[PDB]
Amino acid sequence: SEPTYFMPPEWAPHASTWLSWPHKLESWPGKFEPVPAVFAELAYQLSRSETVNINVLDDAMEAQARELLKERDPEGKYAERIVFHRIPTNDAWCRDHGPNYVIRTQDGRRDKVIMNWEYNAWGGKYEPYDDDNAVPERVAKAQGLPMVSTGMVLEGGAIDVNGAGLLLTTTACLLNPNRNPSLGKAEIEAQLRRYLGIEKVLWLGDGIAGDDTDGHVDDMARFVNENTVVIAVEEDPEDENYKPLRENYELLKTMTGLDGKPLNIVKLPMPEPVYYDGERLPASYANFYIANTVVLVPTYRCPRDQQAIDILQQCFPKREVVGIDCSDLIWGLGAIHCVTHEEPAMLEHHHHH
Ligand SMILES: [Cl-]
Ligand code: NA
Repeated sequence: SEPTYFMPPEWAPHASTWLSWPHKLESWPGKFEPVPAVFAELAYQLSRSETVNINVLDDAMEAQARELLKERDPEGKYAERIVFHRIPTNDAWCRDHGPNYVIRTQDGRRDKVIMNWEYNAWGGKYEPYDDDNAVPERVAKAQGLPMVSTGMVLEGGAIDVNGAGLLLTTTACLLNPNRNPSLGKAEIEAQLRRYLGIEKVLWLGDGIAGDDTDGHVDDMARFVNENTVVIAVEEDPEDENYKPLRENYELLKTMTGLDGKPLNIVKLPMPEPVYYDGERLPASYANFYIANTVVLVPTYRCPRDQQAIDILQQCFPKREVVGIDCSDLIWGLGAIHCVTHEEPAMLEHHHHH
């Protein structure tokens, strides 16, 4: 009758990782030049682990990307793994406008589909965003996958799942009137249950400073395994993020899984304050990306970088935790997790796996 869906956790096996090559000068006003190189570094690291699908506007852009990638991979050892797609984009925030892959189950059959949510540039802060909003459909077309549309605004960076029924989010973002004016909390949860197949929504509070997404959870807390959440915690009582992070840490310490058992909470440091043009930037180690063989963590040229990497290495002992300097990328108000979106690999023979 009615199908059910399943959203694999970020640590589940990937078929690939998607990226939207940067080109919007307005995203990094006055300092765009360093950005392309960061994406090349990211694409290179990802190509060591799995296929990398990159959205570009035209052949000229693809050439520019290939040149920068050649500096990272002079011999093209992993060149075959980087596949370009002529898919228009307005911004590079693939995490938020990108393909939200889910596994659909209906009448005993399972298939991979793209769950298309609406995108409105974090509450209408940027424009235009029609191409970003169309990315999921063009990806589905390119891969020949079915697409289901929800009609509700939702960014991938605003949610985080444990792959077993739990979904972590923030009231600051999902309940902000600038996203879904006509919807209330009950309706929003109903849609998350319906289209993502989750069972329990865990609502955290406010996000971090300098954040233009109105509190994305992916700049603060993330599931690392079925019952463990890593959360950034500021130790400087005078820092603006001290209070918000403290409230959410204490809240997490009272949250439980479906079994009613307390979730394991791992503390992560916050980067030392990052500024540009006299403005606080939303730098956070929680904005890391889990790939098949590596975990890519944004770093901000400070002694806390190695601390965050070591903690994440403990959380993912089977992977190589690698840092990528995001000192310039963060001027775009997002980092590694924000510019990526995994494509989970669905095994066709369910009885075998
Ligand atoms: Cl691991
Ligand atoms: Na969309």
